[PDB]
Amino acid sequence: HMQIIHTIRELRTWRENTGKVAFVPTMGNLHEGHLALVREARKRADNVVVSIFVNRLQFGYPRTLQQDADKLAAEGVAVVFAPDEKELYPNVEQRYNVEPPHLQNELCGKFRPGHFRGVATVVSKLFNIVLPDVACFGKKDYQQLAVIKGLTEDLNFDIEIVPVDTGRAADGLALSSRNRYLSVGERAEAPRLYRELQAVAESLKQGGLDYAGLERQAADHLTAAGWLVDYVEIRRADTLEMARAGDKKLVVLAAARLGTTRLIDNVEVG
Amino acid sequence: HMQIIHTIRELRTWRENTGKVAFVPTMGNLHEGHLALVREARKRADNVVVSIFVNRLQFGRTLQQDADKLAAEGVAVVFAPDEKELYPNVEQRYNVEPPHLQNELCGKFRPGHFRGVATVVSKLFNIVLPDVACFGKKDYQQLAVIKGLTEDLNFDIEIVPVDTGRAADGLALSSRNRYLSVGERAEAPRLYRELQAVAESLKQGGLDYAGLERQAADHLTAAGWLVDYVEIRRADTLEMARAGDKKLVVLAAARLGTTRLIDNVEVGLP
Ligand SMILES: Nc1ncnc2c1ncn2[C@@H]1O[C@H](COP(=O)(O)OP(=O)(O)NP(=O)(O)O)[C@@H](O)[C@H]1O
Ligand SMILES: Nc1ncnc2c1ncn2[C@@H]1O[C@H](COP(=O)(O)OP(=O)(O)NP(=O)(O)O)[C@@H](O)[C@H]1O
Repeated sequence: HMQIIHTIRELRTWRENTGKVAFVPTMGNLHEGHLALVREARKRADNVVVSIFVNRLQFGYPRTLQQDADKLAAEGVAVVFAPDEKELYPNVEQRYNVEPPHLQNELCGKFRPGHFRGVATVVSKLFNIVLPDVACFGKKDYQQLAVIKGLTEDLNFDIEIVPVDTGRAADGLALSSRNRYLSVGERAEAPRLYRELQAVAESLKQGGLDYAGLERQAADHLTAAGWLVDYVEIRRADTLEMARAGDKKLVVLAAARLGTTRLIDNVEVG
Repeated sequence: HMQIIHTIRELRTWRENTGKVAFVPTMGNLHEGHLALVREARKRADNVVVSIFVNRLQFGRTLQQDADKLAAEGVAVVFAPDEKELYPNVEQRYNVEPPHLQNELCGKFRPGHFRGVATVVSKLFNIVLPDVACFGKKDYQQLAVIKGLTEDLNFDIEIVPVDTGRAADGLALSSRNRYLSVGERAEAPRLYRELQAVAESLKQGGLDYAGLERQAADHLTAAGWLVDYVEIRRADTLEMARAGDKKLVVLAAARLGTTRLIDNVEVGLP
């Protein structure tokens, strides 16, 4: 049933003659958050391609290839595309890169320079390899989602980009591999991130207009509780353009560290 | 027979049922040099698309007269979108960023041009989804930029270079030629003549590359030209040339009055 394909030539050979394709790009180490992407994908096309590739160009990491394909076989995945580095980067350098706008240096990008350029570039390469009709990305990595929506529009990729809802724990914590780094005490404290975002969201829903004050209060509550806050920001939904007074479709985003571990989350408000 | 299509949506609808597509992107004002491209494309696919498009992101005759020259050549589609069709927000947020080549040779005198070319060609590639794309060797640096992005971004497109069509006096055909004065047009073939003389020195074992570049520039300057550059580079990649090299290209750009002219000669040493 399911095929494991490692070369661009074999992937293209398989994809021709096939109809609609839904595509889920990942870096492996698959968990429940990823399966949400896969399940939504399978609701949109009979042929689901999942890519597993770790990208030297977006790092600042485990493999477990055998376990990954087993989790996906159960979910009706047609093809797992897992090329090696040289397959995608046959020369050392990547000479032609997809260059994001200034968004790449904001929010998470301020402490991950080059990261979103690397994401945009490898996703463009993957789009040109798989030629998908639909591609699923999770709302938890909102800035990544905006960059991928932006490159899709600006480069005329004929691909429907499908945001997939953030899976959360029972206590509200957004599911992420990063959670495994948290000590027992930190994991009990970790749900405060989502709680503060929701409180910002309620203030906005209740006519609150002081964006900067709301961000600071959320940051102050996190800091006082032991977090090291990277940012809390209110921006326009989908595009992450600056939030303007009177905007009705907004998103609150935050990134903050408990010890050595950085957590991110966000809440959309309408 | 031949269609003029102005929207991305109608181009995609026409292309969906068609098999192999060969693509010739242009800025219009067509002349016999462009027809050379069209003839090569027509040798490689039953369906030839010619695009006519200009924009303030890469500039760094009427459409009907252009379409008449192409109907005679077996062109299936003339794709002529307006600026807003391809750049609906005016600003291009996500650009295909070339390496340092984009600032060498002509890019030294055309800031932003090769970024804009690389970007608009990627967009047209994602719109037309061609199997074959033809480009002229007269714009040698452009050809290398397009081969580089095709490889680095895994566009599944065969890039076919086409030899420079010339006037009887050797002058490389170009839309810019119509702006030349009477005297300037009579002087313009000296550019190609000096490039051939440089190529002749190289075929005869000449190793003083820097001296050859200077002599041609000085002679063109002495003849009334304003020389941007004369350079000996490695063929195809345009890497800097080294003394033993056997596959070389001599490139020049120079101005007669208001009109900037470029040309090149490839050399293959035994
Ligand atoms: N809680 C979540 N809900 C839905 N999708 C998620 C969630 N967490 C992560 N993702 C998806 O994870 C993809 C990124 O791949 P990958 O980095 O392999 O997973 P990850 O958990 O986000 N890594 P990280 O969170 O940075 O440790 C994104 O495109 C999202 O679609
Ligand atoms: N004389 C020529 N011989 C072969 N190909 C050519 C020639 N002139 C242009 N082309 C190619 O035609 C395509 C479209 O080039 P384009 O810029 O539209 O024409 P152009 O003559 O260079 N106009 P301009 O540079 O503004 O004077 C490119 O792939 C060029 O390399």
